[PDB]
Amino acid sequence: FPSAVTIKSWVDKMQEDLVTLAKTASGVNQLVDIYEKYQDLYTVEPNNARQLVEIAARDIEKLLSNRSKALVRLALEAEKVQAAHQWREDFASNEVVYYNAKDDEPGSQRIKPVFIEDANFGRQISYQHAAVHIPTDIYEGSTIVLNELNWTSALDEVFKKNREEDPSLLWQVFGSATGLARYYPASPWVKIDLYDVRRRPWYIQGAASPKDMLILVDVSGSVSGLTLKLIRTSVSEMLETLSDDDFVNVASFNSNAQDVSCFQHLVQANVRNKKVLKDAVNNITAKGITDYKKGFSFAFEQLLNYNVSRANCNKIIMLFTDGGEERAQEIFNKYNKDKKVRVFTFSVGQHNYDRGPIQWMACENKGYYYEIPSIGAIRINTQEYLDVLGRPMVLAGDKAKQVQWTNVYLDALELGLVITGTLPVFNITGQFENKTNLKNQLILGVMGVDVSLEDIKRLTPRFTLCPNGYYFAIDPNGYVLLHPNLQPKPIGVGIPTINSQEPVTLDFLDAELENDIKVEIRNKMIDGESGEKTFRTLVKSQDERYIDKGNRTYTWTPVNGTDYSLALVLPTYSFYYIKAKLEETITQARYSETLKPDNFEESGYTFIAPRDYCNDLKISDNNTEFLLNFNEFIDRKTPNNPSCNADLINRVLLDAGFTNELVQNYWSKQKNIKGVKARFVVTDGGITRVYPKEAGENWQENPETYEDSFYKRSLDNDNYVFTAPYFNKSGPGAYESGIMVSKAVEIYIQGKLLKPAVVGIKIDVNSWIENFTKRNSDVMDCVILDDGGFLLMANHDDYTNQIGRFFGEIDPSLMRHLVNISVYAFNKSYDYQSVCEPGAASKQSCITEQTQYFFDNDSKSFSGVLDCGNCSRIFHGEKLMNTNLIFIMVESKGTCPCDTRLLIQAEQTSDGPNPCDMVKQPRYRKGPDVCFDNNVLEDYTDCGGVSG
Ligand SMILES: *[C@@H]1O[C@H](CO)[C@@H](O[C@@H]2O[C@H](CO)[C@@H](O[C@@H]3O[C@H](CO)[C@@H](O[C@@H]4O[C@H](CO)[C@@H](O)[C@H](O)[C@H]4NC(C)=O)[C@H](O)[C@H]3NC(C)=O)[C@H](O)[C@H]2NC(C)=O)[C@H](O)[C@H]1NC(C)=O
Ligand SMILES: *[C@@H]1O[C@H](CO)[C@@H](O[C@@H]2O[C@H](CO)[C@@H](O[C@@H]3O[C@H](CO)[C@@H](O)[C@H](O)[C@H]3NC(C)=O)[C@H](O)[C@H]2NC(C)=O)[C@H](O)[C@H]1NC(C)=O
Ligand SMILES: *[C@@H]1O[C@H](CO)[C@@H](O[C@@H]2O[C@H](CO)[C@@H](O)[C@H](O)[C@H]2NC(C)=O)[C@H](O)[C@H]1NC(C)=O
Ligand SMILES: *[C@@H]1O[C@H](CO)[C@@H](O[C@@H]2O[C@H](CO)[C@@H](O)[C@H](O)[C@H]2NC(C)=O)[C@H](O)[C@H]1NC(C)=O
Ligand SMILES: *[C@@H]1O[C@H](CO)[C@@H](O[C@@H]2O[C@H](CO)[C@@H](O)[C@H](O)[C@H]2NC(C)=O)[C@H](O)[C@H]1NC(C)=O
Ligand SMILES: *[C@@H]1O[C@H](CO)[C@@H](O)[C@H](O)[C@H]1NC(C)=O
Ligand SMILES: *[C@@H]1O[C@H](CO)[C@@H](O)[C@H](O)[C@H]1NC(C)=O
Ligand SMILES: [Ca+2]
Repeated sequence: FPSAVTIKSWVDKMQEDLVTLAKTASGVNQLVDIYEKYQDLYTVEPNNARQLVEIAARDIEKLLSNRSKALVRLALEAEKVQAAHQWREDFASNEVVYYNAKDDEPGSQRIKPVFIEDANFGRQISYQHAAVHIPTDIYEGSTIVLNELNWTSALDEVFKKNREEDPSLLWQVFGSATGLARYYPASPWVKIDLYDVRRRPWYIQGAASPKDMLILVDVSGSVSGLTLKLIRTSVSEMLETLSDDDFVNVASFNSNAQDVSCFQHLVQANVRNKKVLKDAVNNITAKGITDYKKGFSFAFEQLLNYNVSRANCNKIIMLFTDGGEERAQEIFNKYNKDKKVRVFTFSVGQHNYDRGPIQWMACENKGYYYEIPSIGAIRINTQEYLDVLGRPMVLAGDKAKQVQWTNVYLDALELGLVITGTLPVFNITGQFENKTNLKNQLILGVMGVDVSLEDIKRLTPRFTLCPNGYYFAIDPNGYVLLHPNLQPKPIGVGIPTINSQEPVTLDFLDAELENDIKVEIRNKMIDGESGEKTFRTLVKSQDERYIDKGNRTYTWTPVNGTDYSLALVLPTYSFYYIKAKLEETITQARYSETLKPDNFEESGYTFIAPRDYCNDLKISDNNTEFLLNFNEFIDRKTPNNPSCNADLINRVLLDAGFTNELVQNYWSKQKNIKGVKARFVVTDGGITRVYPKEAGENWQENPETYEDSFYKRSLDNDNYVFTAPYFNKSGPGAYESGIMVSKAVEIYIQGKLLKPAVVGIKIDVNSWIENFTKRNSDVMDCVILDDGGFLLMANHDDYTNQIGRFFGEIDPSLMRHLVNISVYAFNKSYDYQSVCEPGAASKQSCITEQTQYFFDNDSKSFSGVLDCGNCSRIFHGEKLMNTNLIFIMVESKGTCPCDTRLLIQAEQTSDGPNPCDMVKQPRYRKGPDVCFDNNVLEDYTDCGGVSG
């Protein structure tokens, strides 16, 4: 091949022939003057990070404090009404009136509501009464249910007062310990219905304090058969009652005690850790001699570790067995002489073995005894231990009445991602005399109010910041409360197979790329500190195909109301923004005609961003429909805009004149420029003005400019960015659409560098290959590629048919050597909110690894020898300056008859990372500071064996 000097000269002409075309046709240099000729039409305003985070954090406190006041109002009225209730035994004479949610009966009258449609909720609701959900295995009309349906009727007059005071109030619910849930407003319930209010995460978190469960499983020979698969089901059903604040481990014993999994100590019991225990429990076999002394010694020695992260709270042992004659009093007299550990015992299956020793362990230690004779008793009996664990919480008094917020989860009544407040309700009947204390140690139920994530996202406006700026808040666990990467889909825990139940818990470090600085930031935010940090990091693009570096200025502050912490990611070139200032109406009238669809023939195809201009307008998925309503809204409404905020209206209208000016003044001068398929401009305001109206059919970008991959990618780079096309019918037209070449504009007003908009062209392939010719050879092939290894041209004209495909998919030998020569670095990450086709053993959820490639260093010239084996291939690569393109000079593939394994850049389904070694060095976290257990006044004289 020609020497380096010849290649550099040859590629310099290509650089000078491609940059010039994009520089001139698009008009980036001439758009700055437009933004600099009309300075007095706007003004620049600062974006100070410190106030922005603290303003939003204070607003989040108020929103989370309004619902706290609504919770204490409901808990107070529920307590004082239950005391006044007089227990009855007949209801035929006095029929209770209520609306049953699950319907299309003597002893209880039903209601027929109006069910008008309403916003906020996505269903038909009725603000006149509260609906009741009764589980399908709980019989309405019983004395327990009917009595609960009576005294839980004064709650409706408190439900309306909360809604009238806070019109933005979402579901207010009362989860009763009987089993029925009463929620407001009334709506019909959402195959077979298996919903139980007592098993929901918001109910379990308010019914007891965090725990340190440790399951003991009897895997001796006597449990083989039916009673072994009941034990396996019961243990799995018990693990569903553990949140991320609880730490669990599963062990087994048959003349020898050992763990069922790879953990060997208490683990955080998140979604991934619980799936490992569920997989290991299903693979146990029943054989050997039972030995309770060695099984319990192992359990007691695992609850006394204190070397790892724990909950430092309720320490319980759940023993799943059948029966026996051994009491093991010496183990209990040695390990817990002061009874710091509760023991819960379960007798699974139908058998003739002694249960006396089993019931004895549950009475000496302050626990309970449960019986599971069939598969139908598994669900009820595996959630009743929370009644015992709540005894020290009730005796606490008003100290236990602390509002708690759950993890982000999906609402049962489909409403999106929500978090729920929580407040337990105590049975305080006969409190004046304080004499009964027999059933007053249990909670009546749990109060709860839902807060949608859209409500929180409204308190953190994002349109004043650049498209690369965003807010995010995290729990004191690392889980993000709000984040741009968080999606309303369940997370995956492995590879699915075919033969709302779990929270959407996504860590902050698993939402974006993980750095050493970000780990230090995450720990500081968890502790509840304030600070800032400016650093360089590589940020993934919108489409998981590119990675680019930039400067960020993470600023975080704590939220005083709760344990959350809020941070704002503000990059450079975003500390100032253009705020439109207007005092007339002729400019608005003049700019209104620019967006008329009938004028698109001469003004270009104009898009529009579906933002919240005001509540009267309706956001739709059809831009033409929503644009049509927008243009006949500025005029049909008075310019003062009593209900529409002028900040957003002035923003789009002002850019409607700037962008149209470029179209008319310059883009209208030339209508045919070589092989330019389309000229476009995307701005911060929200209008996109692709000039050829016919070419607008090929535009397949998001109408909202903030969610455009090329917009964010071009902002960081101070050069031209080439966007590779898609492949395999992912988009319409490979050569019928062109190659996008973005370019961000930059202006200086008063010494402040700003990036309002970007422009670009869509160069045709046919007009591009002819320039590259100066061809179908069988000796060597020359192509160009992009900061990611995607093909844009070809020499053999066989790779031309696959423009926009990863380079490693067609010539892995050279591609793999490029990584080894340090020109194309890469980093991999896991995507947990992904959907994939199932395997074999209906697209389920799974973890898919992602790989992105990028330039390693700033070196321009690359050359070397590729030794594929008994061959000699020598290449030469050169970087096209002012862009992200590189040109290589390598021989043909046919010279060396070597075909190595293909290199793939796509979402490959995986199952990692391995949690076996993740628990060895877990991420930093901070547990709750409250703890309620081992109360002296606790009765604990009511186990399940004394009665029987
Ligand atoms: C909050 O706590 C209070 C008390 O602290 C609690 O009110 C008490 O409710 C029970 C019912 O569960 C009342 O018991 C009365 O006396 C006996 C005992 O149950 C009942 O007679 C039979 O009992 C058996 C149980 O073994 C039952 O199967 C049978 O159906 C009953 N009836 C028969 C055989 O005909 C009485 O029926 C029952 N009711 C009376 C006498 O009116 C206590 O008297 C209640 N205590 C007080 C002080 O009122 C209340 O339920 C708790 N809150 C909630 C939500 O449960
Ligand atoms: C448990 O079951 C019953 C279902 O409605 C309710 O009992 C009814 O309570 C009403 C209000 O207390 C009574 O109406 C008034 O009662 C007062 C008694 O102090 C008197 O003025 C009159 O009896 C009556 N007033 C009128 C008719 O103008 C009902 O009489 C009474 N029904 C029966 C059969 O006793 C309970 O309210 C209900 N509990 C809850 C919490 O809703
Ligand atoms: C959360 O509360 C803390 C105090 O508990 C607030 O800290 C204040 O910070 C300002 C700015 O330096 C000081 O002038 C105040 O004196 C501080 N408060 C106190 C009580 O000393 C913090 O601002 C609060 N966070 C938000 C977002 O409002
Ligand atoms: C952590 O676990 C170890 C092992 O169970 C505890 O015991 C120590 O073990 C190491 C290694 O043999 C040595 O330091 C001593 O033999 C043991 N005692 C001490 C005081 O270290 C250990 O106590 C646990 N806790 C800590 C903080 O190490
Ligand atoms: C992203 O990729 C970079 C480059 O491939 C990696 O960071 C490099 O890691 C090696 C090994 O520790 C260091 O010798 C280099 O100095 C690093 N490059 C830097 C810091 O620019 C790593 O895979 C990713 N970078 C992260 C996670 O920060
Ligand atoms: C509710 O919260 C808002 C701020 O989000 C606050 O201004 C208001 O006072 C609170 N209370 C009511 C009744 O609106
Ligand atoms: C699409 O499937 C694979 C994936 O890229 C590709 O190799 C194949 O050639 C494509 N098939 C068609 C018909 O385009
Ligand atoms: Ca046995």
